[PDB]
Amino acid sequence: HAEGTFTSDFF
Repeated sequence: HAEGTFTSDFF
């Protein structure tokens, strides 16, 4: 979602 979720998951 909005690329923000992916960032959170990756970290």
